[PDB]
Amino acid sequence: AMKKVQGIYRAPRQHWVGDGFPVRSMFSYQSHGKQLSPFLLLDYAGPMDFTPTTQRRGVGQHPHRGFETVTIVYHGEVEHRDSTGNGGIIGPGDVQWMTAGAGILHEEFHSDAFAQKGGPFEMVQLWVNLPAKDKMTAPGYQAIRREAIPQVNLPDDAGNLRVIAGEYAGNIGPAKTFSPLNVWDIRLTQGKSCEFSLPAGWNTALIVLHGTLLVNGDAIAREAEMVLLDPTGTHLSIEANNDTVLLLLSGEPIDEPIVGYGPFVMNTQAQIAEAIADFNGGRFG
Ligand SMILES: [Cl-]
Ligand SMILES: [Fe+3]
Repeated sequence: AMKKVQGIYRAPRQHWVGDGFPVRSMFSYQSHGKQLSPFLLLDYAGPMDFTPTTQRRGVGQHPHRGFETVTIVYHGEVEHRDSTGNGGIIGPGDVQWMTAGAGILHEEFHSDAFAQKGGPFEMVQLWVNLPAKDKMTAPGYQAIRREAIPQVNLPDDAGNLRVIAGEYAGNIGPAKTFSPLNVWDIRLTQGKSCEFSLPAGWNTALIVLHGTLLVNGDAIAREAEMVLLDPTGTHLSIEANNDTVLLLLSGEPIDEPIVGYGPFVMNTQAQIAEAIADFNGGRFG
């Protein structure tokens, strides 16, 4: 049975987050919290060509509690830091999987080397919800190098698929997750197709970053457009009308309340009050 298309969304207008992240917001939990669980948010930064500068372009220090932050870099370099000292630089092909859990205080910005040279800048920011029993887990980092991400060639020379989280054809993703989910990065060659088998009941989305994609032989998605699929079903097929780049997100739904405000995503409104109180009380970190 097919995971049939139940919603397709046009490219959103771009807004600026800080001075370093020109993003198009694909979805958020306010409107797609139940339908996209475990995924809370997807921003698509760029593509943008940045000029050399002495500025440190990025976003200021800000808190997070109750979920995980995933940064997938395609072009450019970003550096992340937190008030603890946990830091690092994410370059092309690299992934950072950040667990905010109990609470974190961090900032993201263009790396010092990217500031000097400029050039293409493109990446995805994804938020992954935590089960209630884990929403206060210790904050943790996972700097995932491009080399450590399996790259599986697709049958019929259709393209390749990077297994960031989950599993595909026996190749296991390096991302450590708290609940069952897949995060795949797919290049599909024009004229080629591929059919996938996913777990029944898993919420599934396709986000097209480049190209023209025909989903289940019906809907067509292009740059910055998103297909939301029926979670009831185990199958889907994609075809590349042009050389395509897409993200495939799929996960077992977290059947728990979502109460979120800005940087805090918890289970109860009382937990959001506690979160804001901790942050303004200086107890956050
Ligand atoms: Cl500086
Ligand atoms: Fe952040």
